[PDB]
Amino acid sequence: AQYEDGKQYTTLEKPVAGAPQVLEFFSFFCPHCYQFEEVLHISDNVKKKLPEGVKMTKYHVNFMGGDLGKDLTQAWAVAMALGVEDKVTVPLFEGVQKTQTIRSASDIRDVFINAGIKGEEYDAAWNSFVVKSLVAQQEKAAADVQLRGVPAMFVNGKYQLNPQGMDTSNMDVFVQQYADTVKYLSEK
Repeated sequence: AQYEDGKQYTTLEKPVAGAPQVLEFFSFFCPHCYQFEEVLHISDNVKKKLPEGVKMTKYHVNFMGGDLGKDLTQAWAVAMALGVEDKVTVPLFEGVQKTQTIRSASDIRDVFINAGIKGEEYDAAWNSFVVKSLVAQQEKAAADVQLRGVPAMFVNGKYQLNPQGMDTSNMDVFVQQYADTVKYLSEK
């Protein structure tokens, strides 16, 4: 076939019922994630080729960067709760990996203040039980699939993208191949 299990994707031994149609995992400590977000715009190019009726989910993970990693996962919950993902994704990535100005919770908070979310609003979100359940969701989705590496994308809880089996000589070709794959997997 043109798309074979074990080549552009792998299939879960342990299918995950009720999973989000398109489920993506990342860490602000994850260097490829930085590329995936900053250079490649994977999520965006996937969305642009996804069909009718299909929602896209992106979660943060704990297994990188110790205590800050966990803080970052609570902060991403805050970002999801407030709908400010698109205003913090870049400053968080750049603050962790480029400038290295994120070293504690307070620094994570500075990024949201600088992006214009209000202190009160952030601190309330940060401490809200809605954010708690949203942290649990992220953890539970990771656990549902045995996740030990990011970046990672899962389609319908059944298929996992395998970018190591796609040509990387051309970044644009890699993205379309990646996105077309998600599209194939989605129609499956």
